[PDB]
Amino acid sequence: KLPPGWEKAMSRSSGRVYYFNHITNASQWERPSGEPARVRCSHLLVKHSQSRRPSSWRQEKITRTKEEALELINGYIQKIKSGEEDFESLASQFSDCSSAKARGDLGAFSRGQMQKPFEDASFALRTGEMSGPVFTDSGIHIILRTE
Ligand SMILES: O=C(O)c1cccc2c1OCCO2
Ligand SMILES: O=C(O)c1cccc2c1OCCO2
Ligand SMILES: [Cl-]
Repeated sequence: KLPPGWEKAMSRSSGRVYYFNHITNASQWERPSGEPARVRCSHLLVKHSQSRRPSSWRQEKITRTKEEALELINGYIQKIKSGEEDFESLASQFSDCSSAKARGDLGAFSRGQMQKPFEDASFALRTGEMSGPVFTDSGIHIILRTE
C-alpha cells in the first residue's frame, strides 16, 4: 500500500486522515511519495540525563530530562516545518552532537554503522525527507536525509 513504515491514522483535532511512519516518526497530511547501499544524513541531537554520554560541546553536564529533550526536539521540528528556521541553522546552534559544526552532516554511511533506530530511520527516509523524533542511546534525533 504505502512505502516502508508508513500507515494511515486519524487526526484527533481535525478528523482528517494523515500518514505516520513508525520507523522515522514522520507525520504528514499528504500521502507519502512512491534500498540504496548508502545514504547521507544530517541530524540534530538533543541529549538528556540518560544519554550514553550526558555531555556535549554545548554543555559539560547535560541534565535535562528525556521528556524535556523531547519537548525541545518537538519545538525544533515545528520551527523547521513552519519555515521559521532551517534544519541546518538549528543543528549548528543546538545539536548536542559534535556534527553541529558541520550543520549536522554525518556524511554517507551503510547499514551496520549507526545505532539501529537511527540507521532504520535514515534508510526509511526518502532523499530530502525529515524524520520525527528518533530515539537512540545517544539521545533524541531529528534526521534529515540529504542523499
Ligand atoms: O568531531 C567533530 O568535530 C565532528 C565534526 C563534523 C561531523 C562529526 C563530528 O564528530 C561526530 C561525527 O560527525
Ligand atoms: O567519526 C568522527 O569522530 C568524525 C569526526 C569528524 C568528522 C566526522 C566524523 O564522523 C563522520 C562525520 O564527519
Ligand atoms: Cl535545556
